[PDB]
Amino acid sequence: DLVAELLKELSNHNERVEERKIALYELMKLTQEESFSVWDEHFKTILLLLLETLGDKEPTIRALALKVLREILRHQPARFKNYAELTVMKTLEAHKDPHKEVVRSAEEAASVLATSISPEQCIKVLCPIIQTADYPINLAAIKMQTKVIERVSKETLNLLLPEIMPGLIQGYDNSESSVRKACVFCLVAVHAVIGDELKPHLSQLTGSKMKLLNLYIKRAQTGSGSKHFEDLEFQQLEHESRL
Ligand SMILES: [Cl-]
Repeated sequence: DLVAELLKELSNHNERVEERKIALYELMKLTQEESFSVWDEHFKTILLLLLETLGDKEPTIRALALKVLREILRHQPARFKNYAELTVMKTLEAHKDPHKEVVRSAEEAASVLATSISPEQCIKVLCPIIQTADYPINLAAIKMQTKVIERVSKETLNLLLPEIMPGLIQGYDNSESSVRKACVFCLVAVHAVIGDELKPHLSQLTGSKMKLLNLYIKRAQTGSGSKHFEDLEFQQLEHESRL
């Protein structure tokens, strides 16, 4: 009874904004209660309605829907086995929102998604996204790829390199420093797994880009403020690498 009521309320279009936020928070509540029988009967219906709600014109509804999505990912990760590409694609797409709150909520959902999704399957969908998507969806995809690369074996990673590498080499040439930095950090993660077997894949990198990558590899080996500091430091170090 309750679930049908919540779904009907959330099916309302362009009206009843506060009542729909209550319905989303009731879904969040059921998720925090576990409500295992609700998911046994209604997982598909709830997930698909939630993903539609990502397209709502109200930013506070989009952000809240992403918070609910994150909770369902945390509590019911196994059921996403059959919705992997859909959930990755919708979550990445939300990163291009004009409203910072929606982007932040998409980032938080993406962080959780990266730890549950089958890693090889995730890497495979991210590769063409990284090569084709607009900024900052490409950025989000590279950051997700880094997290899933951290979850595969050397043997698996070596098999996936021919698909992974072109996007990282391309992204290292992007005009956005955030994308270049994300690519450097992804390459550091790849190197952490396969070591100097990365070498032949890097032949297209210029001297300055190799120097900068080497600097960050050495840092990883030797050891809000920290993040912002790191982002600016990357720009200064990159500047120095090109002189
Ligand atoms: Cl399950």
